[PDB]
Amino acid sequence: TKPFSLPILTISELTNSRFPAPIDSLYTAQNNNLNVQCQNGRCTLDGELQGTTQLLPSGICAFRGKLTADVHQSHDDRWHMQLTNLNGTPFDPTEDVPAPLGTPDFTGLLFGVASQRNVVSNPNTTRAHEAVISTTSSQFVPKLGSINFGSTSDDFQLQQPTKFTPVGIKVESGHDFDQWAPPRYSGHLTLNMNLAPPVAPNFPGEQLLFFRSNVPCAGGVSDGVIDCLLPQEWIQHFYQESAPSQSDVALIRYVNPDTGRTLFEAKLHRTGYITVAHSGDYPLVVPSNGYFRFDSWVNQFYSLAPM
Amino acid sequence: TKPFSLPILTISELTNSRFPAPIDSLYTAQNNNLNVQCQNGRCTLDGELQGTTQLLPSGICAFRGKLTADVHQSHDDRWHMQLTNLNGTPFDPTEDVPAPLGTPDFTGLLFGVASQRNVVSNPNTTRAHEAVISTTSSQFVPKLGSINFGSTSDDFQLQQPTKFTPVGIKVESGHDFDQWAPPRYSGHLTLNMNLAPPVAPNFPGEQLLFFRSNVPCAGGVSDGVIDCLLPQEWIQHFYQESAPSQSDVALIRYVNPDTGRTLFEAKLHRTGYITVAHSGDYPLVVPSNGYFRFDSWVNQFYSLAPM
Repeated sequence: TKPFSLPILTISELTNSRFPAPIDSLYTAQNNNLNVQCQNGRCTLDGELQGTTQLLPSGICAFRGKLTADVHQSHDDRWHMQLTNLNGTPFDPTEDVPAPLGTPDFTGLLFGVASQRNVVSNPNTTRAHEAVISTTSSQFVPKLGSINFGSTSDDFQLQQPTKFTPVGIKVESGHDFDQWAPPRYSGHLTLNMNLAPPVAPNFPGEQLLFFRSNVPCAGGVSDGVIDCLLPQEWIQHFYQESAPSQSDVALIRYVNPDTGRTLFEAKLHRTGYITVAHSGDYPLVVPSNGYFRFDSWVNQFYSLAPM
Repeated sequence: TKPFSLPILTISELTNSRFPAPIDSLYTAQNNNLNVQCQNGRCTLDGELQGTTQLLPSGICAFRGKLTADVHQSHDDRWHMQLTNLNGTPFDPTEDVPAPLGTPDFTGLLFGVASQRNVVSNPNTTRAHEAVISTTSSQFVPKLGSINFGSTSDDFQLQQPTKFTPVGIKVESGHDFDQWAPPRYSGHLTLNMNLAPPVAPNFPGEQLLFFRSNVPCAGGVSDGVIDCLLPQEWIQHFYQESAPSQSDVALIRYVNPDTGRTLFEAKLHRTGYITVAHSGDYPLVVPSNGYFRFDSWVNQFYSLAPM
């Protein structure tokens, strides 16, 4: 009986589930048989988080732990960060997850700030400085329990609680940003495990619909595009509600509450993604006040009205 | 009829409503007749946001707009940032709010990153660098439509879309951090307006209960303490549910779901804060898996069990 629903939230009240940023727009992409397999922002309609997904917006692309080595002699990313879980519990590499929850799920340079606060030696002395994590580095091995970051500052200490706060991406020669290629969580030559599955439209005339953000970039030419399948707020709502999925597809309608009219319809799939009936790359023209509403559960024969 | 409720979330699944950070602990403070009047993280139990409160964790202590001047000759905080609303709409200083929503509500130095992405001239060229905003500066006038930040980098452009992403605080001589003193949103010699009201316990033997975070600090001795009255997730839940407040106080119980037992009880007040029966400063001893549950609406005679 318990009815499925979506939270009532406009575009400007939504957060990207793959990076801590407001959603800027909705976007549908032409089918180019690309492997869409992000690991953050993955959740079933009945509230089961998948991949590296966790509930905190503050946790997305963040790390926690401490520095155990300064390896400038052998690597440019000199600071070796031994990880814990974001809540501070010890990281268990035997957990059936691809990596610690919150780990970034794209290929490129993650720009942010690394900060420390000492606990015994010199209690409450602090520092923080810009830092860059390459998700493509040989030392990006979060599934093994560690990542490295580089920094222009020298002012970091070993064996002190450390946090990485993400801010944006960075583009430079030899480090192209690819939002659709997950990193190798256990390093080079090792395959990823426990991945949330690829998603694809498998109905004639349909395309994925994404919630798009343009995130900050610390130099380089980039539009900063990071597309997620579901807003973080939807994920948080599904986790709370745990409403049973009565079929594999929920029909949702985008509504303008002021005029009361439905602007278009879409399929929200049980495994946590959306398709629309459209052909071509297209940034959606929709009102500021509009939002999706659950309409009904539908079967495998249902065809969408063209959007 | 519609029942009031709280979201089911453990401490480590909660976000501070006054700074983008996980909640670290629960804390009750001795009554010292301090004016507790934060402006972020303010919401009634039936879902009415107050003060500068808005729904996005990404919006808390963030700014958006563009730089219109470089005033290094007259001020150390050289970069003059003309503000918009966080969603990009123009800031209306006649709105009945104390400042643009998301504006910080404490006295001290806010450390983060300022970033830019060009839109016409040199489309999609980008930069980002550490920046510091003094909420006590003569140029901190967010209610008038602008704030200034300082930066060690010189690499900023005028008339380009700019964002400030908060990361932490900074402590230095002559800039002590006071989480309980709101800034002067319209500058020196002007009083604040449209403030969410002060909160205080006004029942014998009661104290406020806070959700405490220790946020990053970019140098200085600081515990980084920022206490909020309600988690952001609770605020987001109340906004969605809009459950009527049947009296001025909801009795809530902190429960350990695994053992099934209630650990202590507290009063959750209609205007969005919590009291407990306790005497003294005290960091609460509670299980990792525990969370508050709504019990019942109570009247003005109800006395809490000692916590």
